[PDB]
Amino acid sequence: ANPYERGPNPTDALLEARSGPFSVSEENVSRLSASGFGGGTIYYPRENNTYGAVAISPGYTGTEASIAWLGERIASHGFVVITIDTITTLDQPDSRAEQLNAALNHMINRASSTVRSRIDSSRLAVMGHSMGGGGSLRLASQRPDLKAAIPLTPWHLNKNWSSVRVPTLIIGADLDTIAPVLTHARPFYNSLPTSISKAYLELDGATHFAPNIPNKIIGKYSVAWLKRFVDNDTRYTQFLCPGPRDGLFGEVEEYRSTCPFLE
Repeated sequence: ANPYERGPNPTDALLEARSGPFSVSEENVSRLSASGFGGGTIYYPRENNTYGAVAISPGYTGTEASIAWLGERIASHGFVVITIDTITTLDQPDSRAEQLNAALNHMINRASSTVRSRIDSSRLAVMGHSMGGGGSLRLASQRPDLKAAIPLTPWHLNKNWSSVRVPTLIIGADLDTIAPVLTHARPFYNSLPTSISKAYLELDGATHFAPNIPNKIIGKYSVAWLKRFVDNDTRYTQFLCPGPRDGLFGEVEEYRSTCPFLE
């Protein structure tokens, strides 16, 4: 038995629903209380248990409102999730990496006892939009103990992520003009090692802002990746391997992976 399995055996409907099977509560993190980031919102399952924890960063000029839906959706599948504001809206990716790390340490050490009692501090993940996604790659390269990273339409001047040893799903947007996939997402994916669990999902008919509103594909595969790697939950491998169908008449523009993933 894997002790980290939470919730029912998954279906496409379970992952495409607007909410997961867990009811969620929220805790505000004031900018005054936040050490090393700008505050945020913690979403957590009401059901008392331990869960993996996830920190999510917005991008340049972005606020926590740009990523709130995804914190709430992921928490509803059995995770403790913090959506942050950064110290300033103009912070660069490597500053965002430090703020992600600070947000993980906040959830583990400084949130309410209601939140801290629901966290398995050994099972952590990071995500982010745009510069936030660049920050996710940077922190993942520094912290091989993270269980997953999910950069969403990532932006970073560093193209070489050969040092990353964390299971990483990069989601790109085909029509992205801010972080074009030819110069950001695809080079990032191609530089990740062939020896890690990794995937690249390029959305069809998507701008750079696709992650900022509820999106069935982003929510399905984000949750499947977190389940597979944060919870070691091999019930979710079915969604990732061989993964969504791509090209002409597909669900996505492109999907690449290193399937099969080691257990």
